[PDB]
Amino acid sequence: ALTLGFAQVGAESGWRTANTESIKSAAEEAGVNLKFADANGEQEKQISAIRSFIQQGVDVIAFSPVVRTGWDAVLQETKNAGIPVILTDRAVDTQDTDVYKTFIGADFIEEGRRAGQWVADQYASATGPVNIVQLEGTTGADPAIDRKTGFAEGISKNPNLKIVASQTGDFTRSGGKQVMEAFLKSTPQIDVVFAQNDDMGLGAMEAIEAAGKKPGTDIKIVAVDATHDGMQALADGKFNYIVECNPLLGPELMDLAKKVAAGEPVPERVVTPDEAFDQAQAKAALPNRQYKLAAALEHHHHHH
Amino acid sequence: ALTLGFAQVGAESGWRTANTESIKSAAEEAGVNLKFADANGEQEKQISAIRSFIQQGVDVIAFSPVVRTGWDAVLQETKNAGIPVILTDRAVDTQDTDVYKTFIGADFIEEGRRAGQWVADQYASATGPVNIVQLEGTTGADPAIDRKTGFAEGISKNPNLKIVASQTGDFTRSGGKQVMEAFLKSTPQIDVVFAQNDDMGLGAMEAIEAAGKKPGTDIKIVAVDATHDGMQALADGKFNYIVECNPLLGPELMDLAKKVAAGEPVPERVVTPDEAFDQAQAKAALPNRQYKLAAALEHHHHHH
Amino acid sequence: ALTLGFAQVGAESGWRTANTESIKSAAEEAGVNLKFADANGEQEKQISAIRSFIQQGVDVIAFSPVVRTGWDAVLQETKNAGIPVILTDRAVDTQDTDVYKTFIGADFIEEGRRAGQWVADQYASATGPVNIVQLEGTTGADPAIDRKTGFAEGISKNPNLKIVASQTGDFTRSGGKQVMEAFLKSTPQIDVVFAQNDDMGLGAMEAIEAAGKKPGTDIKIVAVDATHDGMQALADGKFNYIVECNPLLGPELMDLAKKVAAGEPVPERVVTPDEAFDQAQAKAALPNRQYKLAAALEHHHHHH
Amino acid sequence: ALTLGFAQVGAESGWRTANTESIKSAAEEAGVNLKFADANGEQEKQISAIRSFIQQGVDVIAFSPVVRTGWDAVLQETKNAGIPVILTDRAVDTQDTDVYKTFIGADFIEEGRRAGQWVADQYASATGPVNIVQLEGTTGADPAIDRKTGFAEGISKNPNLKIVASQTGDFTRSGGKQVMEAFLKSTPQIDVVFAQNDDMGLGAMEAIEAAGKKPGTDIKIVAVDATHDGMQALADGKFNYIVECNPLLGPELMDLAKKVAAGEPVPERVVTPDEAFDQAQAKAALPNRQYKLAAALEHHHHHH
Ligand SMILES: C[C@@H](O)[C@@H]1O[C@@H](O)[C@H](O)[C@H]1O
Ligand SMILES: C[C@@H](O)[C@@H]1O[C@@H](O)[C@H](O)[C@H]1O
Ligand SMILES: C[C@@H](O)[C@@H]1O[C@@H](O)[C@H](O)[C@H]1O
Ligand SMILES: C[C@@H](O)[C@@H]1O[C@@H](O)[C@H](O)[C@H]1O
Ligand SMILES: [Zn+2]
Ligand SMILES: [Zn+2]
Ligand SMILES: [Zn+2]
Ligand SMILES: [Zn+2]
Ligand SMILES: [Zn+2]
Ligand SMILES: [Zn+2]
Ligand SMILES: [Zn+2]
Ligand SMILES: [Zn+2]
Ligand SMILES: [Zn+2]
Ligand SMILES: [Zn+2]
Ligand SMILES: [Zn+2]
Ligand SMILES: [Zn+2]
Ligand SMILES: [Zn+2]
Ligand SMILES: [Zn+2]
Ligand SMILES: [Zn+2]
Ligand SMILES: [Zn+2]
Ligand SMILES: [Zn+2]
Ligand SMILES: [Zn+2]
Ligand SMILES: [Zn+2]
Ligand SMILES: [Zn+2]
Ligand SMILES: [Zn+2]
Ligand SMILES: [Zn+2]
Ligand SMILES: [Zn+2]
Ligand SMILES: [Zn+2]
Ligand SMILES: [Zn+2]
Ligand SMILES: [Zn+2]
Repeated sequence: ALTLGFAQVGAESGWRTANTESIKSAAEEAGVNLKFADANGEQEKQISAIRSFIQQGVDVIAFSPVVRTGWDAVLQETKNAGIPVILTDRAVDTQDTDVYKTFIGADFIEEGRRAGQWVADQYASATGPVNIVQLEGTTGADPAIDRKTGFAEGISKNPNLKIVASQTGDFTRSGGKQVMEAFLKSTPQIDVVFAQNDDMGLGAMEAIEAAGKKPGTDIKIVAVDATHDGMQALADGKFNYIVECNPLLGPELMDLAKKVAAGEPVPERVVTPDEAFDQAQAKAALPNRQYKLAAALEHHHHHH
Repeated sequence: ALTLGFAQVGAESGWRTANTESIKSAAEEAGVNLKFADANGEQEKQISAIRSFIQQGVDVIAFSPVVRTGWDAVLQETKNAGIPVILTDRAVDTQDTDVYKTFIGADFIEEGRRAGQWVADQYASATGPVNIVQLEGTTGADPAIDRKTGFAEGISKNPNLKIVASQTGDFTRSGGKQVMEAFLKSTPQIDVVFAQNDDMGLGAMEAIEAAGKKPGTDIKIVAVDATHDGMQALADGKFNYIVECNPLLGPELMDLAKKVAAGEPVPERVVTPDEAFDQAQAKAALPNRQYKLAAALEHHHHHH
Repeated sequence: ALTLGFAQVGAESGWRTANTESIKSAAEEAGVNLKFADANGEQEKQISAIRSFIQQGVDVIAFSPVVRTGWDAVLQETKNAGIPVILTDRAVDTQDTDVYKTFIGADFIEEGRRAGQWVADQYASATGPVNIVQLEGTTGADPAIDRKTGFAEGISKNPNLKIVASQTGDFTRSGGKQVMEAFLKSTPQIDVVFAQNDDMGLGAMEAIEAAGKKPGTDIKIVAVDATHDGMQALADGKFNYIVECNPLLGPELMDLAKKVAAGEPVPERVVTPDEAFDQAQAKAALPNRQYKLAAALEHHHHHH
Repeated sequence: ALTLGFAQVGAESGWRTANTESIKSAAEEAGVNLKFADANGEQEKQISAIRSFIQQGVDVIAFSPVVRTGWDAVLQETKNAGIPVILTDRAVDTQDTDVYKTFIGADFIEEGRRAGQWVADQYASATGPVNIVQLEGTTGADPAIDRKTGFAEGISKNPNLKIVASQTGDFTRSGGKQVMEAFLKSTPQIDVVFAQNDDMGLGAMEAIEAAGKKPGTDIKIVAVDATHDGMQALADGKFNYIVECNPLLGPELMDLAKKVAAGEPVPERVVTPDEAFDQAQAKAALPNRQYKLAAALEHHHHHH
């Protein structure tokens, strides 16, 4: 039977631990002998997992690139070993191809854009300036850059909206906590927080709590992911809006791995769907969430 | 309160009546004064419904064009009355600009492509020629033309697969029945039927039964829509593969109608998701179909 | 000075070589460093030409897509290199946004419609059925699909006219010849031939001659392009009707290449005019054809 | 043989006398018994010509509406007499239809837009304000309103450009002369003149001459039509840019009249092509102009 090697980022994230369960249990039903790597968020241990996959004679290799740059070498290596690659979740910035067989992930630019468009459509009648603080993702990672851009454009057509402060927090609760108290520190007027992942939004929520006033009413928070704790916080009113990012790639990852090993053809991009929730919708969405997320993913779409 | 005019094609198929239901009840519960016209499959009756919408001063107008061609005059008229137009499900082939504000529908080409690729993945080891028959949609309608193209491309890279017979059946059961009895006569070896809507496949299914062969095993059937009866046939083993086309535009149609009336900006295309089913998956998808469909639609995506 | 890359389809037809000439000499006289690739009718060779354009750092890239499908990856790549793209003559069916800056071509649907309506206006008093045979273009290319649709609609309101046989001939003389000898065998009564490019009509003309019937009077021919030899055949009475498709994009292609490179804004579609000819008009149009064609193109129109 | 009644505006214009020759001589070759009316630019004498056409038993009636409003009565009258109507050159603003069989004219909005886009692309680096004066067409006529709008949008994206003064001049030389000396009078800084027809541009040219400084260098003129004297003035350098409007409808008017009488079907809109000239291009365009214009019109396009 099939043997798949997967080189995962780390466990910075509730999304990432969800995603890791999806890959582990997905391999476990698909009948796939999975060999699984956690690079603790650092690129070179991921590349070493890759080389040890080539070095084991894996039939397929798949990973999610921590950040975009610096994979040419190891991708040409699997290139030459005869190892198909399947990209998951995050993109790589490479300039020679047939280095991999497909890329399955969300469209982060549009996640940012619909967060930005929510912000813009709330403050559509703000008489004066309305002040945005951005908790940014691990500098260099596909999602941080794309959500960066997309949210920028989403707020781009209401001139009252501008981002007063925005700096990186490594997609973490403690990161969001930390940068959120730095911005509590310097910025004196903060209306909305945009958290590139809702773990950082939860940390920032604690920082606002600690300063003594109320996430969800005084400072509004908008975040990306739709994690369990994200959604419970949104339902409780301490977030305002959350845009879904669907971590349950496991199963279509296994389908794709089988098709790429067997030499069946597979589409060049697979995009996972998203929706967004306000408070009420989140409180409706929680029941039987993992089932609903799996149906959501079965509704992915291809780019040909 | 808002008053919206909708000029529906007709009731040729279970998909169309599903969609008509979703629009009537969506207007009913978003609070919208709906004025609804049923053109009985005739373009000239749709156009005259539209003209009478203009003559009533409806605040938003929306329709689904029977065929791509011949709307120039009436769309310039709605432009010149100042009535925002929203397109639903089917495209128009127009030579004027900003004559409608957005278009919410499925990606018909990709539905055809995913059916054609199912045929290709089944007959990947076909010893000799494999004979496909195509039941085509209302000649002139967006979905028929696109589904033809996509299915053509999906089988396009397995030379054993060839479409020997292909003719229109007007998206109706009786049409598919009739064209299928003609195909049983003319073509002496029939391996697969590709039914552009699964209503025509149900007609063809009856024709196969009557002729003394067994649908789903002697002649395989692949179809588009995933209507109620489509899915029942698929679960009973009498179809082989169905690609979903999601009729429940009602609610997002109302969202868009409100914001274009209010002059809010809305994305220029809204694409409704799709999934495909084999027999087993068909039996699982049936249980809370209307709820699941509505969730699929809440996972749509924009083109901006 | 400016350097432009153009990836042409191939040389399947007199129209295509006409167009290739117009591009080479237009670049030569607008002062443009042209790098020109001939893909011999194969998509994968066009894509690789494009990738090598990126690898050369060309300032603008332009091509004409063999078929609508399968450019997602390479167009996102040109996007990500920052190379403006200009589409010429044939459309792409893409699921991404602003991946090209403008599209300059003819209106293929209307060419098909004007041929179909000529057939309809000729056989308006046909006593009984009138039998049409269609020679179809490269399955998958914009012009073939559109011309099919338009011709379908043009005959669509005279029930005597019916297309009994329709099959692809790859826009080549030998293709039309071959498919026409097949049509002479299978269909026993043939009144009209609709040749999606008049190269396939010249092939069919030879097939009619060889079979012992007289093109232009026994079997009538209607075709699209108005190539040199098309028009000669039309004037000799061996064709009956030709619709023009104007190959001389060279010069306006250079205009657009310069302004998109300079970052000037340019309209999103540029449509090249068409006219149709009977025998007499064919004999008049021949004399200063290249000059007249160039004037027709200077009368193009924009969609903004 | 056929009898056609045509109700022409008047003779305010070099374009209109050209157009009138086109209709008279076009009828004379097509074999059409034309009965021709000149309303001296005033609506009620045109409507009286119409009634006398109905009152004569004409087989077809065609006109060009001086201005958009006030034709409902007489169009319902020919409506009920059984007289097909063909619109030429100018549109009517009516709200009940099948009152006429087609409308053949130029797209005035785009004529204005490409004049505005020429202006905008010259003053692309103007360090400070650049000041536009508009000579407007007969208030109420399709072309005046549309060119109004189109030119507005063409200048719309260079903020240095604004129209300091713009008022009506009845599409006349004396009108342009008159309004041009009124604006010589009030506006103290005038860089460019936009003349909605180049007869008014010629009058304004004389007014500038008379004040003692130089059309074409100090005040630039841009006009619409491409009349004989317009083009000679542009070639002489006293205009800067002229956008073609093609008056030679005669022949396609006769084709359409025959098809509408015989009950053949005709497309619902016919759009006549345009190009624009700078000095050099005008000096190239003049030789054999009437022939070139006729070829231009044979390149019209339909809206279906
Ligand atoms: C979408 C993924 O790339 C992101 O990675 C995780 O660390 C974050 O929680 C997710 O948003
Ligand atoms: C996609 C829709 O336009 C189609 O219309 C109905 O007639 C068919 O069942 C659907 O597939
Ligand atoms: C319109 C063009 O794409 C077509 O390409 C050539 O192969 C044919 O002759 C033309 O009609
Ligand atoms: C286009 C026509 O409507 C206009 O009428 C004439 O008076 C002007 O010279 C033309 O521009
Ligand atoms: Zn949990
Ligand atoms: Zn979801
Ligand atoms: Zn696909
Ligand atoms: Zn898929
Ligand atoms: Zn109901
Ligand atoms: Zn139009
Ligand atoms: Zn057009
Ligand atoms: Zn047009
Ligand atoms: Zn479409
Ligand atoms: Zn049912
Ligand atoms: Zn579904
Ligand atoms: Zn969006
Ligand atoms: Zn939406
Ligand atoms: Zn040459
Ligand atoms: Zn894409
Ligand atoms: Zn899409
Ligand atoms: Zn997409
Ligand atoms: Zn097209
Ligand atoms: Zn030649
Ligand atoms: Zn021509
Ligand atoms: Zn333009
Ligand atoms: Zn142009
Ligand atoms: Zn003259
Ligand atoms: Zn011209
Ligand atoms: Zn036409
Ligand atoms: Zn015409």
